[PDB]
Amino acid sequence: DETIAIVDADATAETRSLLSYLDGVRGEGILFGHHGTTSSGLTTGPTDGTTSDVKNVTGDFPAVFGWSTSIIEGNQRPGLAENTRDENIALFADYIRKADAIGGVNTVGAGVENFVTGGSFYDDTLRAVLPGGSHHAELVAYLDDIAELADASRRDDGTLIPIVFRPWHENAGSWFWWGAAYGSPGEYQELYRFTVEYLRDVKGVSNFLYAWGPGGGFGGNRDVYLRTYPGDAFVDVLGLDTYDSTGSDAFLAGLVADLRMIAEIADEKGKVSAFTRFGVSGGVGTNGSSPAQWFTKVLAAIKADPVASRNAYMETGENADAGQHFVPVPGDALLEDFQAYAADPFTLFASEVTGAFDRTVAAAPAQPVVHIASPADGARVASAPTTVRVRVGGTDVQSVTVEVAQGGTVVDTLDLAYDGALWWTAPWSPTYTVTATATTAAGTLDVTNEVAAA
Repeated sequence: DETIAIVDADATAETRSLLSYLDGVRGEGILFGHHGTTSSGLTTGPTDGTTSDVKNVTGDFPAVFGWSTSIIEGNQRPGLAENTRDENIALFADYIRKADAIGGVNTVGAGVENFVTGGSFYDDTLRAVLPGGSHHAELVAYLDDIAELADASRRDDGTLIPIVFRPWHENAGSWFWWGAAYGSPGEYQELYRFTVEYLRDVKGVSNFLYAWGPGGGFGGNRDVYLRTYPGDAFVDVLGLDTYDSTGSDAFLAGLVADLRMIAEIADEKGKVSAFTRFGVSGGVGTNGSSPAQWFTKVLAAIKADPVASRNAYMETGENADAGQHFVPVPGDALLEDFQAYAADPFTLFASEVTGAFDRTVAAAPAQPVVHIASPADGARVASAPTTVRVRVGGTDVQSVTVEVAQGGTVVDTLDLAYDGALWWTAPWSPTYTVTATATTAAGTLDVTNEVAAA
């Protein structure tokens, strides 16, 4: 008789099971993950989603199979540039099915590449993809494709395969902070929240768990770590991304402090924490480094701490080529150490994953939430009128009013109108604090955004 807080209160049985399993493993063993593990290999030859350098070097597949949404764009195998998005999606789904059949857990991340030059969201492109933005439609279409992938990731018997989905994280560099998100955390929060709401509430995705990791190297400082946190109603798995090539005592101490911190925050929230990304900076190949016994040193530091060890998985990077790869292969100096890392009883691989999906676990009722999607907290409004959008979720809503104040004086009062799909809205012609008050079946909910007018 188990009940858990899960972002999608309507998630499938297997999905709720997975979230329970990931919490339960914390401190008992840590699942080893590898990105594109059956799609890019140095020892596999041509890939088909059934073989892996990890299997060849350790004797087992990883417990976690990582993938990028980049595959849909055909910018990452098994995605092909020459393909229709629909067939890149079918391939993606096929490899996810194969991983599930192997016994692994799937994670899918959406990086922030599209938010730069060559990217399709390219316009301060964070502002651009939010509701009302010049590129909002691109975002929505990108999400539609993700919803398509979600629905296609089904076992032969039709069962949806649960996926740990990590929307909008930075792929550079060694600490992986998304500069735009730190620069405007309110806008990051609205982007993440919309992403969750569009997929869950608008598209009906029911096989996602939602991951968020803001980077790494926080010195265990919680307020820095939480700067871009989307909120308890929006995140299932709390992450941490840290690459290092020194193997130093100092680095290890810093890593342990952060791992303790995320486990502590997870525990307090009744959530799951995971070491979402780890690896040798620059990889362990030609263009990388071979810090001595780096894998077993990292693992021993984690194991030695009863709180830092409370982390569900740790995923390392893609094995692209000799110059850039993150799992050692024959010829690499770190091969033996990685094998030892893999043989350690604390690290879990595919054949050690059991009871992940067949648990009986009910969802706690969704928590009522109110947030102002536009203008986002800390944003700057450009034109008048601008549209105020408020999302009230998880309860029935009778009305929403907005009070606009400046200094401490109310300057405007707005009665919002439900748009029939997602938001309560009203025009606003500025101008500094924007407070939404929703009258609902769960009581009166409010939230305040602080914004600037041009």
